[PDB]
Amino acid sequence: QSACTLQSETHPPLTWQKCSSGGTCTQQTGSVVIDANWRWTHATNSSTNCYDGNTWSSTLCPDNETCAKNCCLDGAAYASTYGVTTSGNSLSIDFVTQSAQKNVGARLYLMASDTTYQEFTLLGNEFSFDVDVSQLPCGLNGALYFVSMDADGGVSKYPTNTAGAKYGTGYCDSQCPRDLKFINGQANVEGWEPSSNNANTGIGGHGSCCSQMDIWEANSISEALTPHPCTTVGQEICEGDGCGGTYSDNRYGGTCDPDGCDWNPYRLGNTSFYGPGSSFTLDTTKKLTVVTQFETSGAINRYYVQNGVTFQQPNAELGSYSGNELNDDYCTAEEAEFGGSSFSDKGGLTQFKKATSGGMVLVMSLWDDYYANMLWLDSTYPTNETSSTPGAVRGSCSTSSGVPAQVESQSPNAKVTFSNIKFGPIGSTGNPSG
Ligand SMILES: OC[C@H]1O[C@@H](O[C@H]2[C@H](O)[C@@H](O)[C@H](O[C@H]3[C@H](O)[C@@H](O)[C@H](O[C@H]4[C@H](O)[C@@H](O)[C@H](O)O[C@@H]4CO)O[C@@H]3CO)O[C@@H]2CO)[C@H](O)[C@@H](O)[C@@H]1O
Ligand SMILES: OC[C@H]1O[C@@H](O[C@H]2[C@H](O)[C@@H](O)[C@H](O[C@H]3[C@H](O)[C@@H](O)[C@H](O[C@H]4[C@H](O)[C@@H](O)[C@H](O)O[C@@H]4CO)O[C@@H]3CO)O[C@@H]2CO)[C@H](O)[C@@H](O)[C@@H]1O
Ligand SMILES: *[C@@H]1O[C@H](CO)[C@@H](O)[C@H](O)[C@H]1NC(C)=O
Ligand SMILES: [Co+2]
Ligand SMILES: [Co+2]
Repeated sequence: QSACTLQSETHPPLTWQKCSSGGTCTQQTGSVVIDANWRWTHATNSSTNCYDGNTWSSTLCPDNETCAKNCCLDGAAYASTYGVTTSGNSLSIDFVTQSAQKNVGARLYLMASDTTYQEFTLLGNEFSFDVDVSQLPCGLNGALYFVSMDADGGVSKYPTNTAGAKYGTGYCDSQCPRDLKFINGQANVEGWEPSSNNANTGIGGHGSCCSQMDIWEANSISEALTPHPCTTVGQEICEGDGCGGTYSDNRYGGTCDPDGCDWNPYRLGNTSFYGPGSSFTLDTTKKLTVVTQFETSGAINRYYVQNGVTFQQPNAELGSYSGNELNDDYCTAEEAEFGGSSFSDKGGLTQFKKATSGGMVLVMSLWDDYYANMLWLDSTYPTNETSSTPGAVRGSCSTSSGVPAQVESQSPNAKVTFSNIKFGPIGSTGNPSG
C-alpha cells in the first residue's frame, strides 16, 4: 500500500529512558504509531474505501496486487478516533472511543523517527515499565510486548509498500496473524473470510509470522510472561492454514509456536500474588513496576516493585522444577505437567535466543478477545476443565466472562496506562532517570 494525506499523521510523542551500566539514565524522545489495520484504506485518487466493514471493494481490490496498487493508508486522529494520548513518558489507551464510528482499543509501535521503528536488543539487557491495570476487568488485555519486525515496516523488501513504519505497516507475531489487510506490500483480499462476530475484521489467505517476546499480557485479574519461538526468527509470510495460530483451524502451523512457554503466577499456584485490593501481594488497583531481565544464558528473570517494595517473580514448583527463573527446565517441566510440545518443537529458549540477540520492536496495545474471550489468561480454560486438571485455572474470572460485545458495552471507559519505560543493561534501570 501507498500513503495518502486526507488526514494528517502526527505521531503522539513518547519519551523513555536509556540506562547505562555506569549508573545513569538519559532521556530518549520517540513517539507512537498505530497499526495499519486500524486506519482508513481508500483509493489513491478519491475518498472511496478499499475496505469497509469487514469486506474489500471487489472492484478496487480484485486481487492482492491490484489492490495494493489502487489503495493507500491514511492518517489517524489519535485522540478523537482512537482514544490514544501521551504525556511525557506516559501513554494511555481507552477501550471504546466513539466518533463517526466506534473504535476498540489500539496496537501501537514505539518509533525512533517519524518514519522508522525503534529496535531493541533484549539479550543481556532488561526492560522496565510502570503500568496501571486498575481499569482493566476480566476479558480485557493491556499488552506490552516485542516482535521481530523490520525497522522500516517492510519498505526495503517490498517496493509496493511505500507507506511503511510511518503508517504502522510490517506487523508480525507468533500467531502468524492472517487478519492483517496488507502483508509484504500486497493486500490480503485473496481468501478473505469475514469474521462472524466482528463487524470490522476477517481472515485472509496470508499471515505474517515472527518471534514474539510477550512481556506483559494482563488485566487487573491475571498477568502472564511468554516467549514464543519461530523456526524463522524475523517477519515471514505464511500461506493459509500452514500459518497456524489463533486465525487458522490448525493452530500448530509450520513456523511459529502459538502457545509459548508462559508464566502466569496464578496458573502456577500462587493465587494471592496479583489482584485487586490489599489481600494480594501486588494490588492491581494501584500502579506497579514490572522488570524483565534477559540473561545471556537464554533464561528470563523478573521482579516487580510497588510502593517501593520489591518482589521477585514468585517461586513455582512444577514437576522436578523449582524456582522463579523462566529457563529450559521450567519450559520442559511445564510441557510435561500441563501438556503440549509446541514450544520445544519450535526450538524452545535456544531458538528464542536468536530473536533476543537481534532487534525487536516495542508494541503496546489494548484489546479484547474475539476468539477465546481472554479465558486462557484470566479464567479456566478449556471451560469444561476443573481445578484438578493441571494448568486449567489461570485466573478467577468466570468462564462466561470476556464476551467482546458485552465488555465493550459494559466497560467502554476501561483503559490502560503504560509509563516510565526504561531500558538498559541488567541491573541499571533502577537508577536515577535523566
Ligand atoms: O468512508 C469514507 C469516509 O471515511 C472516513 O474514514 C473512516 C473509514 O471510512 C473507516 O473505514 C475507518 O474504519 C476503521 C475504524 O476507525 C477502526 O476503529 C477499525 O479498527 C479495527 C480494525 O479494523 C481491526 O482490524 C482491528 O482488529 O480492530 C480495530 C479496532 O476495532 O478499523 C476500521 C477500518 O477497518 O475509520 C475511518 C475514520 O472514521 C473519513 O474520515 C471520511 O472523511 C470519509 O468520508
Ligand atoms: O487481533 C486481535 C488482537 O490480537 C492480539 O494478539 C493475541 C491474540 O489475539 C490471542 O489470540 C493470542 O492468545 C494466545 C496466547 O498468546 C497463547 O499464550 C495461548 O496459549 C494457550 C493455549 O491456547 C492453550 O491451549 C494452553 O492450554 O494454554 C496456553 C497458555 O495460556 O493461546 C492464546 C490463543 O491462541 O495472543 C496474542 C498475543 O500474544 C494482539 O496483541 C492485538 O494487538 C490484536 O488487537
Ligand atoms: C505468592 O508469592 C508471594 C511473593 O513471592 C509470597 O510472599 C507468597 O507467600 C506466595 N503465596 C503463595 C500462596 O504461594
Ligand atoms: Co500466496
Ligand atoms: Co540465571
